[PDB]
Amino acid sequence: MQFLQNIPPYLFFTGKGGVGKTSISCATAIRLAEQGKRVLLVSTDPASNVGQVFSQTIGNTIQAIASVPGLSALEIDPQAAAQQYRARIVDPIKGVLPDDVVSSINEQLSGACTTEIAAFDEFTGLLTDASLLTRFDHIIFDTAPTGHTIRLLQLPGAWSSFIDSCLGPMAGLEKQREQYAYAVEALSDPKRTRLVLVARLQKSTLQEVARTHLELAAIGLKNQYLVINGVLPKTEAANDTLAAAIWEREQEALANLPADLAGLPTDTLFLQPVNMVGVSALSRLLSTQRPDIPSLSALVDDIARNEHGLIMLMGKGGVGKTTMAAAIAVRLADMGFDVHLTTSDPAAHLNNLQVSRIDPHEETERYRQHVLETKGKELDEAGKRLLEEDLRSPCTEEIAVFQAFSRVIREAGKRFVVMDTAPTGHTLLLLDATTPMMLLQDPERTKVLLVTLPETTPVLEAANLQADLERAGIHPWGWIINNSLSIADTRSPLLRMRAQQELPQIESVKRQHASRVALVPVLASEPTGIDKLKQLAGHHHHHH
Ligand SMILES: Nc1ncnc2c1ncn2[C@@H]1O[C@H](COP(=O)(O)OP(=O)(O)NP(=O)(O)O)[C@@H](O)[C@H]1O
Ligand SMILES: Nc1ncnc2c1ncn2[C@@H]1O[C@H](COP(=O)(O)OP(=O)(O)O)[C@@H](O)[C@H]1O
Ligand SMILES: [Cl-]
Ligand SMILES: [Cl-]
Ligand SMILES: [Cl-]
Ligand SMILES: [Cl-]
Ligand SMILES: [Mg+2]
Ligand SMILES: [Mg+2]
Repeated sequence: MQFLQNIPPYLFFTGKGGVGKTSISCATAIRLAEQGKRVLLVSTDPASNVGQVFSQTIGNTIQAIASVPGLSALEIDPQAAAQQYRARIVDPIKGVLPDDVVSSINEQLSGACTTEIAAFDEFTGLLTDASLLTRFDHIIFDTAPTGHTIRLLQLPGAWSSFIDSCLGPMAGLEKQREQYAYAVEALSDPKRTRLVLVARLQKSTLQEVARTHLELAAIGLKNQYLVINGVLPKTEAANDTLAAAIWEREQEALANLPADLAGLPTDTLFLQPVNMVGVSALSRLLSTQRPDIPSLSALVDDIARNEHGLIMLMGKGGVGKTTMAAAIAVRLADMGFDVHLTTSDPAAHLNNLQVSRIDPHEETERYRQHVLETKGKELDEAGKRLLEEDLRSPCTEEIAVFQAFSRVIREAGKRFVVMDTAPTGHTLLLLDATTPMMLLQDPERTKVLLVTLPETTPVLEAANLQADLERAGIHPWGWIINNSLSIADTRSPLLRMRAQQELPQIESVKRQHASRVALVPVLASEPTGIDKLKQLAGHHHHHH
């Protein structure tokens, strides 16, 4: 593998939740160890599972991984780090300012952005400690900071300006500006740091990666490698029609890699039978080769009961929000109700369903513009740039799009309104303090659906979203598990072994996460036409 040749002291892996960053990290950690290299593995995942995969406990201290000499691990809890980053700001004014104030400020430091800043604070600590390179040849992280987080800490304005929004965490950095600059310097030095983009052979995921690559490159990380994981081996597309549909779809994308990623050194890893759980299984990865859950139609029949309501589909990026939102809207309309679908991405398209397409790009720009008259007013040029970078945050689009959607939320009364994306609980809370919070919290009026995948990480990320939404008083009405192989028509041995891997995930969702659940299958054909869109739903036998 190219990504394993001549690794510098710092190696970071980046990619969406569940692409296999941690798995690949662990795998590489061993590979390097057995070549006689001293390796430090840094787990940075919310609820780390690296200790488990290595059958031991790890902690905020460097410990040896007895099951593989030459290797050691260290866990950096992001949640714990964020908690203490917030406390480091709030505790000092606790008791000097009123409670409702300390309360608001605390919320201002409970979003994804604070977590990102705090993680960067730990990364910097590691990156700026030479001694480590005295004890190790390689320090591997299973996640990487985003371009946004890097831009923010490299702005002159972040140090010389103050703003009357997610800039709150910035006053939490206690290290000198020089260390943050040193870190960024190390991340941009191809001699010290290699960035590995992890993706899948899915037209869509590649689009996101190509994007991350440009952002990180412009910033300075030009030592990048592409690792396409979970690829389906042709020696499987034989016999079973499903596997065949897939294998092509990938060979298709694989062959049409977005332009930007083309010039990137690339390696592909194979879809494995069982989800790794040991040195043996992990090592394999680097080589060269039905549940009792109702159909989506069942969820829709119960959403149809009231004959009206706001249907909001939520979840992480790529889990299929827009597709579930179109399937539901299409089904509701064919059941005879006036349905108004709202999307934030170009799709397509009886006269019972009307579709509103909003362009997040222009919505975001109207919003950014609006905030630059309000706040930018007395800021100096350096500060305006800090403000424009904060408005480059994930939630800026999130907020802007939600305000565009709100334009129609009014009709949730006469009919059904289906949306394919929503702001986080934290963001809803922020907007509330400044906007139909009451409507959203009402269980009769709104029905929030959480879309996720039958995989370990996507379920955890979804659980966390629900937890956040719950702090805002919104309780998801049901969960939709997408791309399921269990409920899939397949004679393909690997896909069957794969479908069997999903069971505990799907079981978790029904037993511990959702009031209601829907199981959708891996279509094996892009649900582009309302034809295949109607196929996702399945069927619900009428009863009394
Ligand atoms: N059940 C499915 N079977 C096969 N393909 C699917 C399924 N659900 C979604 N997809 C495909 O996966 C892609 C990504 O899902 P999509 O519905 O766009 O995501 P989303 O979560 O709205 N995206 P984003 O708004 O970008 O986070 C689409 O191109 C789909 O056709
Ligand atoms: N090529 C692959 N084939 C089969 N399973 C994989 C592959 N890559 C990862 N997985 C399995 O998938 C989940 C995806 O997870 P993971 O590495 O934890 O990463 P992350 O969330 O950091 O991207 C795990 O349950 C894992 O053991
Ligand atoms: Cl945030
Ligand atoms: Cl935040
Ligand atoms: Cl941020
Ligand atoms: Cl019925
Ligand atoms: Mg991970
Ligand atoms: Mg979408």
